[PDB]
Amino acid sequence: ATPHINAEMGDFADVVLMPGDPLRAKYIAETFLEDAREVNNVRGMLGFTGTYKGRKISVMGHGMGIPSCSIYTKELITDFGVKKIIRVGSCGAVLPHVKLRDVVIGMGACTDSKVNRIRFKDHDFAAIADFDMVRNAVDAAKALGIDARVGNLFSADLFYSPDGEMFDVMEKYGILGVEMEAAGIYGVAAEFGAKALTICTVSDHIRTHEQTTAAERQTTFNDMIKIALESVLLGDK
Amino acid sequence: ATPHINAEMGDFADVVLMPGDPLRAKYIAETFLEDAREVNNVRGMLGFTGTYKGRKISVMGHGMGIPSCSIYTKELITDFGVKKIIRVGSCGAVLPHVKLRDVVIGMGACTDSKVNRIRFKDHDFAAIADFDMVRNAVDAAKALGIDARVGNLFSADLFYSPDGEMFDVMEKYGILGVEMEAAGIYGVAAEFGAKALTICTVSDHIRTHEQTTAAERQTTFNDMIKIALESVLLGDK
Amino acid sequence: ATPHINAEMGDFADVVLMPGDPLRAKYIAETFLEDAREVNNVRGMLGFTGTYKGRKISVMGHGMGIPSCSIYTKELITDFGVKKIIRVGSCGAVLPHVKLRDVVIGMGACTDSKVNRIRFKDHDFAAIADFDMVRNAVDAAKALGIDARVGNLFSADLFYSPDGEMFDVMEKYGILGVEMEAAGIYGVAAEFGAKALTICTVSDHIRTHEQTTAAERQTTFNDMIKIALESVLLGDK
Amino acid sequence: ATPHINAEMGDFADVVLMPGDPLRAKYIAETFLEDAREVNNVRGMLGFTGTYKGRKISVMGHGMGIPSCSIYTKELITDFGVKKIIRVGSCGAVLPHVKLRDVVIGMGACTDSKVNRIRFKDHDFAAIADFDMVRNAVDAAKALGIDARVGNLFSADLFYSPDGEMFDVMEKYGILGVEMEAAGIYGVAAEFGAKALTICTVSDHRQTTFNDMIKIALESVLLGDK
Amino acid sequence: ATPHINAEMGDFADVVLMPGDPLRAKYIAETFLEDAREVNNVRGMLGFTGTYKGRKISVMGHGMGIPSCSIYTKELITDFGVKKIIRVGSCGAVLPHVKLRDVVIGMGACTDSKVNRIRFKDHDFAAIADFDMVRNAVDAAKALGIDARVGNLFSADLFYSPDGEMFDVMEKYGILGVEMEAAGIYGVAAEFGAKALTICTVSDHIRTHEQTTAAERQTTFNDMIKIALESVLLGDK
Amino acid sequence: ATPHINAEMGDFADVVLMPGDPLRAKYIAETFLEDAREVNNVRGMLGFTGTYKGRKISVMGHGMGIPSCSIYTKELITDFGVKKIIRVGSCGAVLPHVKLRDVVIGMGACTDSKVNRIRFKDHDFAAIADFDMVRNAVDAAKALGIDARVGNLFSADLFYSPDGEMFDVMEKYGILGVEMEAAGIYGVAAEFGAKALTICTVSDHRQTTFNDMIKIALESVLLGDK
Ligand SMILES: O=c1[nH]cnc2c([C@@H]3O[C@H](CO)[C@@H](O)[C@H]3O)n[nH]c12
Ligand SMILES: O=c1[nH]cnc2c([C@@H]3O[C@H](CO)[C@@H](O)[C@H]3O)n[nH]c12
Ligand SMILES: O=c1[nH]cnc2c([C@@H]3O[C@H](CO)[C@@H](O)[C@H]3O)n[nH]c12
Ligand SMILES: O=c1[nH]cnc2c([C@@H]3O[C@H](CO)[C@@H](O)[C@H]3O)n[nH]c12
Ligand SMILES: O=c1[nH]cnc2c([C@@H]3O[C@H](CO)[C@@H](O)[C@H]3O)n[nH]c12
Ligand SMILES: O=c1[nH]cnc2c([C@@H]3O[C@H](CO)[C@@H](O)[C@H]3O)n[nH]c12
Repeated sequence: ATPHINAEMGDFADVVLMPGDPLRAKYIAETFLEDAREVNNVRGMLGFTGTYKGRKISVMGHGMGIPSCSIYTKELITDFGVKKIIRVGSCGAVLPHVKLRDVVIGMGACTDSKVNRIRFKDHDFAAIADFDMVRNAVDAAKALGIDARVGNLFSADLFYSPDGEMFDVMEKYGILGVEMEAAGIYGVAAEFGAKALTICTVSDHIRTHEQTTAAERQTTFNDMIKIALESVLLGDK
Repeated sequence: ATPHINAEMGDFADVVLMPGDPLRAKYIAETFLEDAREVNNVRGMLGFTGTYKGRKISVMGHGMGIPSCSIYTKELITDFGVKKIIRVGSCGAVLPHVKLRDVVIGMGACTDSKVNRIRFKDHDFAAIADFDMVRNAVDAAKALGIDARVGNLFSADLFYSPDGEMFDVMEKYGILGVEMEAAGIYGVAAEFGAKALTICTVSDHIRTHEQTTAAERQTTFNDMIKIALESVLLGDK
Repeated sequence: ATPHINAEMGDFADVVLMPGDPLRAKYIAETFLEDAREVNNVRGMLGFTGTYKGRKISVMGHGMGIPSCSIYTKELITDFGVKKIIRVGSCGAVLPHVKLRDVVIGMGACTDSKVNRIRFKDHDFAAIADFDMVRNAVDAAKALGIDARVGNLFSADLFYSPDGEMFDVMEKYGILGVEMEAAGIYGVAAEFGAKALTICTVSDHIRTHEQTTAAERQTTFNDMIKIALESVLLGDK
Repeated sequence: ATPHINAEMGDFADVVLMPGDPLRAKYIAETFLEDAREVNNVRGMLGFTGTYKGRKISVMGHGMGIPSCSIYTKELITDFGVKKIIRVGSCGAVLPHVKLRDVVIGMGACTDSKVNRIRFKDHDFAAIADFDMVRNAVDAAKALGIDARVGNLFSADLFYSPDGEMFDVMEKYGILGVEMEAAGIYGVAAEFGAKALTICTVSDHRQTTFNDMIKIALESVLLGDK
Repeated sequence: ATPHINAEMGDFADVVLMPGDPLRAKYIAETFLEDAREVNNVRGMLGFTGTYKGRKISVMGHGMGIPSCSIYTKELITDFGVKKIIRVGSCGAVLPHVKLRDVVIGMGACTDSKVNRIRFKDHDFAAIADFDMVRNAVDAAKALGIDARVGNLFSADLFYSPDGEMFDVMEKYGILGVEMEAAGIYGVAAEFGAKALTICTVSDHIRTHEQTTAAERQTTFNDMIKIALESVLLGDK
Repeated sequence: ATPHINAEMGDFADVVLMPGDPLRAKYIAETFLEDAREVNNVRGMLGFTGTYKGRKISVMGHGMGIPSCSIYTKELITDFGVKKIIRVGSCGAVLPHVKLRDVVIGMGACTDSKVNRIRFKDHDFAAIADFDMVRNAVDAAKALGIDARVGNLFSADLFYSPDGEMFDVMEKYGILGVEMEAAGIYGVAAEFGAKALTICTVSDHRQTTFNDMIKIALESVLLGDK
């Protein structure tokens, strides 16, 4: 029971999948988990706990932005005993060879936010994911015939950047996807001694075309979730 | 319809009160607006439009953190003709002479975010509110017989900051309350040509203790609302 | 007597108007204060104390730049019981709809100085003026039938800046005037527990042309003075 | 030939093992490489090219510090077609559980240098290694019955830092070892489209551990070829 | 004729000595120059031109602070053909071996100001004096039996630092004297292609005693001026 | 012995000439020094101590970059009693009037490194040389009928900078030559109470010019002894 979560120790699994959209968490709960129960509803950030193939799993939205997800992941780790957090969201692409519906795994996350500099005496803290979590995800994807890209994500503070001059830079230094919280989650995981990983599905790209079908799009998003769910089972072993 | 708001031009009033919590927006629409109709629920970010003493007005959540509210205030200003934004949120107090439930009006807002430096070529942009709006709010207050301090708020990126020594600095410079989005809303208001004001209810004390569930609905949180709603009326004259 | 002011406690009123130019202070004492007596001349920084409609009040120059006025405002606040400081200076306009002789009231002040970052642990401190003082000045104006915009000023370190592209940035964010000390006076006022306000007369246009010698004395520079002096009277009530 | 490498395209393998110490490149050529030949000597920074189990491989030191390794890394990549760079060196530890001689693999590298900020418009660039190369190093170590820690490294610009308070910070955020070039090499790999990885053995808080690291590095390349 | 100087080309010598105090410039003029004439009086910043041993020399105050002296030295160089500027002021000492009345020559100047970073793409610009000017000063002092110290000065933006933690740092890295404009003058000299040098006499030190006599103090200040005047004669050769 | 110098107090003179290239230390020992003896070899960074006209002097390279030279500079100063350090190297020019082979003396050194900011609480530290040493170098060059420019140097962290726009800035503020360690050495000298100077010959915009620089450096020490 924290100011942002009305639950108690035991209410969450030691592993939590986190989409940015609270309505997405209910979607995941109802689609992949059995015997799911809502364990939080404060300010509409729905959280759920259930089981995936006999394994206890939790799913809860983290909202948009590093400041938002930082609050939730921190409380989950320090107040609910959560050991692993897997963010499952969307991202925009800047690289020409990265196409719509590609599954991206952020082994690292670049950012224009100042949270990690505030943490790291103003120096460069490399916000990285937990290695084992990354390989578990890579292997799970492989078992599903889904080949994922592993690299750098860029966590933006401004979805509407005042000057898109930064997109050429991201492209130049090869970041795979553009989103808004990976660098924040990794900073939190490092600060409170937990493990985190964010997986994204490319929903848009700079230099668009047509629009792609929702069915195929929704299919890839489900694969991403399965990869996430299945990767934790591999970790349990 | 914008990326995060499934609404059409005209569904929102030219003035929108915005708490961080979607459920508080629902509460405000139910408790203060006559004939309130829901105009958004995309990521659970409820938006409503109704009337207050014949005046058409809207209320919608903006989520936690500068990145979140920046998205919403921006789409509202550019795609829904919104002219004024009044944040009605909660905050933490750092000064000893500031008690819980106190109402604070942020004429200015300090921040540890990099967002404004990214806009102002890495210099110091003074994130200020629209003068008339502050005066309207101060007058509305006096007319309702409610106390309210006018001053600097501090918009933090990390609700759980690793640097507690900064609270001493905030206090020394008399910042009235610690919240998480004022400086970002003022930056958007300026970047996109709109006006804004942040009103907060001290929901906890950084040096002492906090509160719970009342943040979604409390007479003092009702005072903040009355002031906000009444100040709009004064602005129309 | 302080390092830069050869005066004793009581030689200054609790309110001091301060232009950058020592000669303008002399002009103000001669043209507006009854029974004005000189209380300082150490580095040629003339200070005077007299009365305006029975109200005891002082006027003294603060020199050019944040480092200069920081010295004077500080000694005044800590060693001469000064409670209020009203800067009555000149500035450059960057917006097209701002003509020469216009009166600007800085509720806020952006800056490229590092002074406030040194005070606020390298974060963004919103250098703001005392709310009541701004309101007093706005009311005094209306009562004198003089126009006056209220907004952000930009306090520059270099009058001859190598970065002209920054004027475009200032303009974009609607800063009302470019001067050189407002943000420093507000920082001192906050650091040393006093209140302050900056009123400026647009003495030139960054995009167009300037003026000369009138800055030491002009009806419009007289308007700034009347507003300042009258606002004090309103503050006393 | 480039300003710091008197050689031509083809002289270097597409993979280059890089120790800090120049003296160690020759020791690696004679000890692990077959049919090695000298391909550089410009400033005593000796380079060699040979094979390891048929695989073409080169060895050459990079010098101490980001500025130094950045020069060699960049030149090899843009002028000699090098596709992968594996730095093999030593580091100091700040974590109690990290013991001397432990093998550490830098999936990422923090730094107090401005080098990447200058590249990333003053924002935070996560200097990271290539995942496959990381995984290959881990699998190779395992096959050699060696436990390798995978985490963050810290690339210091000042070996003798004026403030030791930063070591508490490194320990708090779990960095595995303190060295001086990983973040620099990662920046270059990112900037010029190539892959990189640095493997280090904890020297403070030897030939065997050193030979172990090279074996790991070399064996990881063959795995990567699969 | 610029907004800060009411003179015309030819009114100044191609070499100007500059104390911070306008009243000090009149002192220098009347004490060492013959046939001296006031060539500026705008905002009280007295400037004078005369001859020293047949050589045409000018003397004018620059006010306190980098922003102030930056305006004057810039206009002198670009609008009055001034080739050399020699600042002659006072400074405080932090080193134990640097005693009261020591003559310090700033071959370099450290600063907490942001002016040079703004000029130098945010990197480290080493603000240095003109070598020949430095050796001319060292040799002149020698001819007068005055041995001067040559090293780094620290140009502060805040005479009243919010946290004197920087004084141990200055001492640690060996800066000889603490003043307020050297780094600014050198930045200007570099930007507009001129030559500058600042010479200071230690007027105070951290860890005081007695107070020293004004006569001896005034004697050393005069020596500093003679060194300045005489060093330019050596440059002419 | 220190981490990077296997020697004892007394082995080094109180003055040390430091070229970047290790190979150049031995060439200087055999060409200009009398009775030279080897005093270091830890990473091929050879050091020698001998005399020049009776004066005791040492020579040893510092490597490329601030991080590298900072290590050697610091160790020599705090553990071997070195009082003066003279770096002798090459640089690139951005000013039209500065010609190839010109001799440049860095009275000051700008930089894009964070090294001094970390030392100076993130403020601006003017990395400068010792005045006397500067004047001695100038007087020695004169006596050798050589014109030496005295001004600012720029110590780059990235030999291959991602933005060339900075070279216009260097030219605008009159920096004489672009190199990679002057600001680093000056920081160390300041931090540990010693004196330093870097002299460079413009290599781009040779043995003779190089020998000229060493002669200048060596002759400047004798002047400094007066
Ligand atoms: O192109 C993009 N840019 C920035 N964020 C996102 C996102 C994700 O969607 C949300 C905002 O649209 C954020 O929570 C972010 O994680 N998807 N596509 C993009
Ligand atoms: O003590 C506090 N610190 C930081 N933010 C807040 C808030 C506000 O509440 C939300 C997080 O609890 C944010 O939207 C923030 O603006 N209330 N109390 C505090
Ligand atoms: O266009 C301008 N730019 C910067 N400062 C000023 C000023 C003010 O006048 C003085 C310098 O001319 C400073 O004190 C500054 O506040 N007037 N016009 C301008
Ligand atoms: O404790 C340490 N600190 C910093 N660097 C190192 C190193 C490595 O040794 C060299 C400097 O001694 C650097 O090139 C660095 O990679 N080993 N142990 C340490
Ligand atoms: O101890 C000191 N600190 C900072 N400045 C000064 C000065 C000089 O005196 C003026 C302020 O007192 C400034 O113009 C500065 O150059 N003298 N002594 C000191
Ligand atoms: O044009 C140049 N740019 C940067 N450094 C140098 C150098 C020197 O050469 C080495 C790198 O090539 C560095 O150690 C530096 O001191 N010479 N010419 C140049």
